[PDB]
Amino acid sequence: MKLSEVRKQLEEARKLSPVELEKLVREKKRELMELRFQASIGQLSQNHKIRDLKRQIARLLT
RNA sequence: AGAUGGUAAGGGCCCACGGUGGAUGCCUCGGCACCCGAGCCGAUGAAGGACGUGGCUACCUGCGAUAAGCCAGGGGGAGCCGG
Ligand SMILES: [Mg+2]
Ligand SMILES: [Mg+2]
Ligand SMILES: [Mg+2]
Ligand SMILES: [Mg+2]
Ligand SMILES: [Mg+2]
Ligand SMILES: [Mg+2]
Ligand SMILES: [Mg+2]
Ligand SMILES: [Mg+2]
Ligand SMILES: [Mg+2]
Ligand SMILES: [Mg+2]
Ligand SMILES: [Mg+2]
Ligand SMILES: [Mg+2]
Ligand SMILES: [Mg+2]
Ligand SMILES: [Mg+2]
Ligand SMILES: [Mg+2]
Ligand SMILES: [Mg+2]
Ligand SMILES: [Mg+2]
Ligand SMILES: [Mg+2]
Ligand SMILES: [Mg+2]
Ligand SMILES: [Mg+2]
Repeated sequence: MKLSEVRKQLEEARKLSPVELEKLVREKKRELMELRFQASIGQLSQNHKIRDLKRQIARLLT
Protein backbone atom coordinates (compact mmCIF):
# COMPACT_ATOMS: atom_id res chain seq x y z
CA MET A 1 0.00 0.00 0.00
CA LYS A 2 3.05 2.18 0.52
CA LEU A 3 2.81 3.08 -3.19
CA SER A 4 -0.20 5.42 -3.11
CA GLU A 5 1.59 7.05 -0.21
CA VAL A 6 4.95 7.93 -1.69
CA ARG A 7 3.55 8.66 -5.16
CA LYS A 8 1.54 11.72 -4.16
CA GLN A 9 4.58 12.78 -2.12
CA LEU A 10 6.53 13.09 -5.35
CA GLU A 11 4.26 15.44 -7.23
CA GLU A 12 4.17 16.92 -3.74
CA ALA A 13 7.92 17.00 -4.29
CA ARG A 14 7.06 19.78 -6.70
CA LYS A 15 8.03 22.61 -4.34
CA LEU A 16 11.33 22.30 -6.09
CA SER A 17 10.78 19.19 -8.13
CA PRO A 18 13.53 18.10 -10.46
CA VAL A 19 15.83 19.74 -7.93
CA GLU A 20 14.21 18.13 -4.89
CA LEU A 21 13.87 14.91 -6.83
CA GLU A 22 17.65 14.99 -7.09
CA LYS A 23 18.14 16.18 -3.51
CA LEU A 24 15.77 13.46 -2.26
CA VAL A 25 17.31 10.75 -4.42
CA ARG A 26 20.85 11.58 -3.37
CA GLU A 27 19.57 11.24 0.17
CA LYS A 28 17.86 7.89 -0.30
CA LYS A 29 21.04 6.84 -2.11
CA ARG A 30 23.25 7.54 0.91
CA GLU A 31 20.79 5.79 3.21
CA LEU A 32 21.11 2.83 0.88
CA MET A 33 24.91 2.77 1.10
CA GLU A 34 24.84 3.39 4.84
CA LEU A 35 22.50 0.43 4.83
CA ARG A 36 24.49 -2.11 2.81
CA PHE A 37 27.60 -0.88 4.55
CA GLN A 38 26.00 -2.03 7.79
CA ALA A 39 24.46 -5.05 6.11
CA SER A 40 27.92 -6.32 5.22
CA ILE A 41 29.17 -6.11 8.80
CA GLY A 42 26.21 -8.33 9.68
CA GLN A 43 25.31 -7.03 13.14
CA LEU A 44 23.39 -4.05 11.73
CA SER A 45 21.02 -5.44 9.11
CA GLN A 46 17.58 -7.01 8.94
CA ASN A 47 16.60 -7.38 5.31
CA HIS A 48 13.54 -6.08 3.52
CA LYS A 49 14.92 -2.62 4.26
CA ILE A 50 17.15 -2.86 1.17
CA ARG A 51 14.73 -3.94 -1.54
CA ASP A 52 12.11 -1.54 -0.18
CA LEU A 53 14.63 1.27 -0.30
CA LYS A 54 15.90 0.13 -3.70
CA ARG A 55 12.49 0.27 -5.35
CA GLN A 56 11.77 3.36 -3.27
CA ILE A 57 14.56 5.05 -5.20
CA ALA A 58 13.21 3.81 -8.51
CA ARG A 59 9.83 5.54 -8.35
CA LEU A 60 11.47 8.71 -7.08
CA LEU A 61 13.73 8.46 -10.10
CA THR A 62 10.57 8.45 -12.17
C1' A B 1 46.28 -115.51 -3.23
C1' G B 2 41.30 -113.14 -5.51
C1' A B 3 37.45 -110.13 -5.48
C1' U B 4 34.96 -104.95 -5.49
C1' G B 5 33.92 -100.83 -2.19
C1' G B 6 35.20 -95.24 0.55
C1' U B 7 38.18 -90.04 -0.41
C1' A B 8 37.20 -84.39 -4.02
C1' A B 9 42.59 -80.46 -4.34
C1' G B 10 39.28 -79.21 -7.64
C1' G B 11 35.79 -79.79 -11.76
C1' G B 12 30.72 -80.88 -14.12
C1' C B 13 24.91 -80.94 -14.43
C1' C B 14 20.46 -79.75 -11.84
C1' C B 15 17.71 -76.94 -7.70
C1' A B 16 17.34 -72.68 -4.34
C1' C B 17 18.84 -67.90 -2.92
C1' G B 18 21.65 -63.42 -3.95
C1' G B 19 24.91 -59.88 -6.43
C1' U B 20 25.86 -57.36 -11.04
C1' G B 21 23.36 -55.52 -15.31
C1' G B 22 19.29 -52.56 -17.08
C1' A B 23 16.20 -55.53 -21.47
C1' U B 24 10.45 -55.94 -21.27
C1' G B 25 5.74 -53.75 -19.78
C1' C B 26 3.27 -49.49 -18.22
C1' C B 27 3.96 -44.33 -18.13
C1' U B 28 5.23 -38.75 -20.66
C1' C B 29 6.91 -31.89 -19.37
C1' G B 30 9.30 -34.11 -25.43
C1' G B 31 9.38 -35.23 -30.72
C1' C B 32 6.88 -36.03 -35.79
C1' A B 33 3.14 -35.06 -39.71
C1' C B 34 -0.67 -32.69 -41.66
C1' C B 35 -4.30 -28.75 -41.54
C1' C B 36 -5.82 -23.74 -40.06
C1' G B 37 -4.06 -19.35 -38.49
C1' A B 38 -0.35 -15.64 -38.45
C1' G B 39 3.96 -13.54 -41.02
C1' C B 40 8.82 -9.17 -40.97
C1' C B 41 12.59 -6.90 -37.10
C1' G B 42 16.52 -2.88 -37.37
C1' A B 43 20.26 4.14 -36.71
C1' U B 44 13.92 5.89 -31.92
C1' G B 45 20.41 1.03 -32.39
C1' A B 46 17.82 -5.35 -34.68
C1' A B 47 19.16 -10.54 -34.69
C1' G B 48 22.51 -12.23 -31.29
C1' G B 49 25.97 -11.67 -27.13
C1' A B 50 29.63 -9.96 -22.88
C1' C B 51 29.41 -8.09 -18.03
C1' G B 52 26.32 -7.11 -14.18
C1' U B 53 21.84 -7.56 -11.05
C1' G B 54 19.04 -11.10 -5.06
C1' G B 55 20.28 -9.77 2.42
C1' C B 56 22.96 -15.18 2.26
C1' U B 57 22.90 -16.99 -4.94
C1' A B 58 26.86 -21.92 -8.17
C1' C B 59 23.59 -22.52 -12.35
C1' C B 60 18.93 -21.73 -15.00
C1' U B 61 15.18 -18.06 -15.56
C1' G B 62 13.93 -12.65 -15.42
C1' C B 63 15.99 -7.82 -15.54
C1' G B 64 19.57 -3.62 -16.70
C1' A B 65 23.60 0.56 -12.41
C1' U B 66 15.77 2.46 -11.23
C1' A B 67 18.88 -4.33 -12.76
C1' A B 68 13.93 -11.49 -10.19
C1' G B 69 12.51 -4.81 -11.03
C1' C B 70 9.66 1.37 -12.11
C1' C B 71 4.88 4.09 -13.74
C1' A B 72 -0.20 4.11 -15.72
C1' G B 73 -4.83 1.52 -18.15
C1' G B 74 -7.43 -3.17 -18.32
C1' G B 75 -8.17 -8.38 -16.20
C1' G B 76 -8.63 -11.00 -11.71
C1' G B 77 -10.36 -11.83 -6.20
C1' A B 78 -6.80 -14.50 -1.98
C1' G B 79 -2.83 -15.19 -1.76
C1' C B 80 2.45 -13.50 -2.66
C1' C B 81 8.18 -12.29 -2.00
C1' G B 82 10.80 -17.07 -9.94
C1' G B 83 13.03 -22.70 -10.46
MG1 LIG C 1 17.51 18.07 -14.25
MG1 LIG D 1 16.18 -6.64 -4.17
MG1 LIG E 1 11.38 12.67 -12.76
MG1 LIG F 1 43.05 -105.94 -6.09
MG1 LIG G 1 32.82 -82.92 -5.13
MG1 LIG H 1 37.02 -77.03 -0.99
MG1 LIG I 1 20.53 -50.18 -10.53
MG1 LIG J 1 13.96 2.47 -39.26
MG1 LIG K 1 20.83 9.11 -34.29
MG1 LIG L 1 18.72 -8.46 -27.34
MG1 LIG M 1 25.59 -10.30 -7.32
MG1 LIG N 1 15.38 -9.58 -3.23
MG1 LIG O 1 23.84 -8.07 -2.59
MG1 LIG P 1 26.24 -11.32 -3.57
MG1 LIG Q 1 21.65 -14.15 -14.93
MG1 LIG R 1 20.10 -0.16 -8.13
MG1 LIG S 1 11.02 -9.75 -12.34
MG1 LIG T 1 11.99 -11.93 -5.68
MG1 LIG U 1 13.27 -13.59 0.28
MG1 LIG V 1 8.15 -19.34 -2.18
